[PDB]
Amino acid sequence: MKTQVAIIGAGPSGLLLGQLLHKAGIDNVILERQTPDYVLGRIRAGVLEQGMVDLLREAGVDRRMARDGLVHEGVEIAFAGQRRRIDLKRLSGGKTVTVYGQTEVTRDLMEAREASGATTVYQAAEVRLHDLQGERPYVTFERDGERLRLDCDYIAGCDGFHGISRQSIPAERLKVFERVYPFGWLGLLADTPPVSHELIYANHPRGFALCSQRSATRSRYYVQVPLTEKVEDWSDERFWTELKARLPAEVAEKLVTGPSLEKSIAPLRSFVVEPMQHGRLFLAGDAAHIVPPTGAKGLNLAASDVSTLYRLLLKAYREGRGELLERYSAICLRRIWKAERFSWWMTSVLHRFPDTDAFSQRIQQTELEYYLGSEAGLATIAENYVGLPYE
Amino acid sequence: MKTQVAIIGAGPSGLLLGQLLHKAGIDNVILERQTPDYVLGRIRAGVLEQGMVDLLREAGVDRRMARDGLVHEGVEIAFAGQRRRIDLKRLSGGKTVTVYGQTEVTRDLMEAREASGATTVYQAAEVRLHDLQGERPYVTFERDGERLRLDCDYIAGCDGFHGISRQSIPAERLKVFERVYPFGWLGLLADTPPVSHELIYANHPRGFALCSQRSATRSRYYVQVPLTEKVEDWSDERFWTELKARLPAEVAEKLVTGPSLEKSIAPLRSFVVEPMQHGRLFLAGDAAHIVPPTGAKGLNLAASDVSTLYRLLLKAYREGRGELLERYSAICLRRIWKAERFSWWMTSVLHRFPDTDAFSQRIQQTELEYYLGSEAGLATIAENYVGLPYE
Ligand SMILES: Cc1cc2nc3c(=O)[nH]c(=O)nc-3n(C[C@H](O)[C@H](O)[C@H](O)COP(=O)(O)OP(=O)(O)OC[C@H]3O[C@@H](n4cnc5c(N)ncnc54)[C@H](O)[C@@H]3O)c2cc1C
Ligand SMILES: Cc1cc2nc3c(=O)[nH]c(=O)nc-3n(C[C@H](O)[C@H](O)[C@H](O)COP(=O)(O)OP(=O)(O)OC[C@H]3O[C@@H](n4cnc5c(N)ncnc54)[C@H](O)[C@@H]3O)c2cc1C
Ligand SMILES: Nc1ccc(C(=O)O)cc1
Ligand SMILES: Nc1ccc(C(=O)O)cc1
Repeated sequence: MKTQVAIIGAGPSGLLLGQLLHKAGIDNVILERQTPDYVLGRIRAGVLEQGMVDLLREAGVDRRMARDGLVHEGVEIAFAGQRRRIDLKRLSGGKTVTVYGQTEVTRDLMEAREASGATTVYQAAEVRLHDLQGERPYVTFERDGERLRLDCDYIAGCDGFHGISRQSIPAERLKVFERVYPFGWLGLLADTPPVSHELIYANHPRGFALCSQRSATRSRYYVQVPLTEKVEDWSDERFWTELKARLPAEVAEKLVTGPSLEKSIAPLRSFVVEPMQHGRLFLAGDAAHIVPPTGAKGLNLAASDVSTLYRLLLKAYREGRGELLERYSAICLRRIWKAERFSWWMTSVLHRFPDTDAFSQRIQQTELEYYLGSEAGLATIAENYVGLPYE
Repeated sequence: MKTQVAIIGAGPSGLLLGQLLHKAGIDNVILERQTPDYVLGRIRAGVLEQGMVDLLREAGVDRRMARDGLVHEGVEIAFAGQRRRIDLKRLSGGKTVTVYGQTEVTRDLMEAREASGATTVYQAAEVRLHDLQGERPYVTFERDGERLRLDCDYIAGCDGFHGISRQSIPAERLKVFERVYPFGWLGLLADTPPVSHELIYANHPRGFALCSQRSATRSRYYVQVPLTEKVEDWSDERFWTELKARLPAEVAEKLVTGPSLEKSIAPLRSFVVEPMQHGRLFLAGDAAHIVPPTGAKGLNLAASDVSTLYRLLLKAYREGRGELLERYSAICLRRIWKAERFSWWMTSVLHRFPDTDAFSQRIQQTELEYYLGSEAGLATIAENYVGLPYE
């Protein structure tokens, strides 16, 4: 077969890039290793920046989001006896964030693609990239037991952290920066009403807790746990008792608990690779960088990479300005690093770290007291949270 | 002898407290271990907050400062190829800082005290504090070979990091928080014109450098050095070559070098003790807390402790409200911790740390890029730098 842009991975990055390209007349083929419902089983993200919201509207897939997504104007941080609200809308100059599940976003894009007629090959096994530096790169995969070859101009690696794309660039060409945190997030999805109309991030002596939601009758909760814990040790009862123990007395008593629909432990990590391209291969989303969940940047960074990649490919295809594609990494890395910094800061001020001396505990508490009590401090949290502008 | 308030230490904290008290009619006696010129030989501080400036005016010793001190409206930070100015005056809401040497401040207070006739015992050896919890505490010291006893109501320990005051409080009553940095500052004082009309803080791959001044024909420079260096290894030539190597090409070429009047290495440290009092003993300045030089808070924090102590003693003496003195530590610790946080942040973003991984280097660079490029970020640096309000 033959196409213009081959896309590896049908997660939100790939589907979003694919929809944008298709709408603009640039033919693309998506290759996914798993099945549609496997992809649709991943819970993940819940908070989206306004830029991603506008990107979905531009990809023409915002009907359901516009109807079901919730617009939040503030977030709360609870620490050592108090609860503080950050009015994002006034502190950021009128910007907000939208709560709409990643499963939903993926679902909406899958429907949109399924309808357009654009090619998508699920269960594409053994994907391999070839001739990344020639004028005609190609991808080979196995459908059942037949290995097919797909010819293209460019390849977008949107295959997540464990994808084949990043592995296909000569190790010597990339420079990796990584930080692994000594803890993970145990999340729990329940069909219960959320405890607040806005999220609650809480720093507690027992560790971090987060009160989120998916809708008015569906909540998503998290608690910081050691990397040595296995989800089978955490019953529903245990989770609720623990969550309650870490929240303000008045919040815990309003909490409506219930059986879990999903429970899992996600480990925290920071990861950036430089550069994000190689020949005719460009990496996007989790294939190029990972941020700890704390700042809600992962999917949002994937969206800005995709936005940049899409717009540079548009110029190359319709305007014949293929030289602009060399600028991909420079543009993306600027936003990536700023987002990585915010995610790291949030992670360090809200979590309980092992083997922390009295001094560093005091500095962690004061960081919160200063940023949450200063007009200039609240503003730095706010603009970063709502999302820094796309360049 | 007998007095109302006995003051241990004739550094700026003690002399300032002493002058304020004297002016208000509260008799005080200062006890200094060294000689007047020993105290006057310490170079130290150069930057003063507006609050300290107003405290000096209130102590009635601001003539020379008002004439010789320099008012700075901005500071510069140079990092990885660039130089950025922080306009403190507009970003802080009209506030500024004054450059007037600590030697000068001390000199002016010594003259003021010498003139008023208030008691000061230099070369008071073997100072010991007694009955800190009774109604009548007393201090004993040796003048020559005679041990005298001084009776008082309260004792202000303004004796610096190595004073006898802090050591006199039962170890079990105090909680210490300390952080020692793996480097020191090698400073050099020269009778040369400063390289800029405003300070330049520089982060360089070889380490930190700082371009300060004392007047238009006197400069003070610093460079970060390992704790293993001895000043005898650092000749004048070597210092200048090193300083030059760490500054922007355009700044280094304007530099007017010259022989040093003073050269010394100060090690960096963070130190706070809780509480700051015990019975009739109250600690102030370096006796209670130490901050790394980077944020220029040391002397400024000593000034706010003294301001609080003075005003609570006024109420106790003239208004008979001695119960208010129990609030000393609570009031002071609030400002202390905020200042400690700022000093720690400045120290970590401007210095080169040993055994730093690629990720943390990248985060350090991005912290600068974000705070120096954001209106909200610049403001957090500015208000903290000019000084947070006295409570
Ligand atoms: C607990 C948690 C909470 C989070 N919270 C938020 C939030 O509130 N907001 C936010 O912005 N971010 C959040 N994130 C992150 C977000 O989930 C990810 O950044 C986002 O999924 C990345 O999308 P992606 O398309 O790059 O990759 P993925 O979702 O990983 O999809 C990549 C696709 O690649 C396919 N693939 C893999 N290998 C191959 C191969 N060899 N060939 C073919 N296909 C292959 C995979 O099967 C997968 O379908 C959170 C993440 C977690 C884990
Ligand atoms: C390199 C450097 C740069 C700095 N830069 C700045 C700046 O720009 N701005 C700023 O705010 N801060 C700065 N600081 C800090 C500032 O110098 C100190 O915080 C300030 O000196 C503390 O004043 P103090 O009165 O509490 O103590 P000190 O200056 O230490 O004086 C204490 C007095 O106690 C006396 N004493 C000690 N033991 C006894 C005893 N047993 N009995 C009697 N007397 C005794 C001592 O001899 C001394 O005279 C800097 C410090 C250094 C070292
Ligand atoms: N920071 C985060 C905020 C919200 C969620 C979520 O709703 O899943 C996850 C992370
Ligand atoms: N942060 C600092 C600023 C200035 C000086 C000084 O002038 O000595 C010292 C420290």
